[PDB]
Amino acid sequence: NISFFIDNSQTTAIEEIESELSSEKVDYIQEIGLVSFKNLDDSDRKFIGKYFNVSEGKKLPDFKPENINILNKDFKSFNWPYKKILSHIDPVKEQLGKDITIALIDSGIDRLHPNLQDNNLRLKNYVNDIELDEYGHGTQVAGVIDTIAPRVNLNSYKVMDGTDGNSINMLKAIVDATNDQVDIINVSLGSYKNMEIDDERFTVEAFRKVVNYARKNNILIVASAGNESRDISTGKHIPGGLESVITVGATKKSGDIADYSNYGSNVSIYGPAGGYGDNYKITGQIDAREMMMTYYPTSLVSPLGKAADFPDGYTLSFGTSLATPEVSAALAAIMSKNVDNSKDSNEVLNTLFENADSFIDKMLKYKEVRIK
Repeated sequence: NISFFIDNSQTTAIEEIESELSSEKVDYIQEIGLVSFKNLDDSDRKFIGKYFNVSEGKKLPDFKPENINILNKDFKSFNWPYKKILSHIDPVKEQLGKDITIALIDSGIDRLHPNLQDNNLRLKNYVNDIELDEYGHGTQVAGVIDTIAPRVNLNSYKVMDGTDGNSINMLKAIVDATNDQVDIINVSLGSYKNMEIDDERFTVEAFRKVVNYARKNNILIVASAGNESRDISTGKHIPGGLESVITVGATKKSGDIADYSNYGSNVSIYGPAGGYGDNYKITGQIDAREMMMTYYPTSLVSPLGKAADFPDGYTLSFGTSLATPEVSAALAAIMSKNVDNSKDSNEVLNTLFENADSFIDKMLKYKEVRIK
């Protein structure tokens, strides 16, 4: 792709280009003055070239993923992350998340999952006409949300088929979710690559603009810190780690930062999201008890879920992608309790941090999400 920022003085140029080129070659985001072109031929480049300098176009990066009651004691080996953050709260009794809408910008969601029939699911697909959650990631994220804040509404923004997506679709989905009036945007996806530095400056600015657009509309964005076991504050991971993003790392069952989790001063908060266990680095084996139970598409087979004797629709997983929705659900719980005593997003955000508990990693001090 080649991407440009378009000034308000140049909007007629984009109109003329959109009229000339096939719609599937042009993605224009009015709200942030961004256009991105793909699959161009020589004729298309020549036409664009009479308004912009094609050689100055920047490349936006690709990104990657980062009745049964999970809270039942049948799953005590695997539901430990939820018990840690909920303590004794019964999310169903408290109707947590009622009338709050979370955008899941992810791989889609299994609309047939038996536990996702009460979330007023709304689906949008940016990539194809396949209505499935093709590889299961968005459904895993939705399961974390639904376990903690079961009464939320879910808007799914499917921005990837398989495991590699184009960031233009993530940017579009953030703006579309804002325009859809969601309350919280969850992004359990990220890019972190030795980008060419000018492409990276461009991409960081594009994300600053979409994040600011959401925040100005009083919407909080929660994003994964990533799973590279890196300090993302030493120079960019995108969007987790950027200004104005609530960036979520993962802790493992011992309470320490998980072996894969990114960390650093631009990671806002952590949530328990499990992992393979301490013996994995030695034997290559996964300790299922160190993993986290969540949903999985009924259209797929989970090997660890089957080995744990789960019904279809459930898996054992890990990742900052699972800690992120714990925070989105925490925010939704704060918001659902403030219907008649309205708090704005700034105050909700500060409440999230006040409610978190501090921990020391095996040696800095960090915050871990708690539901109240």
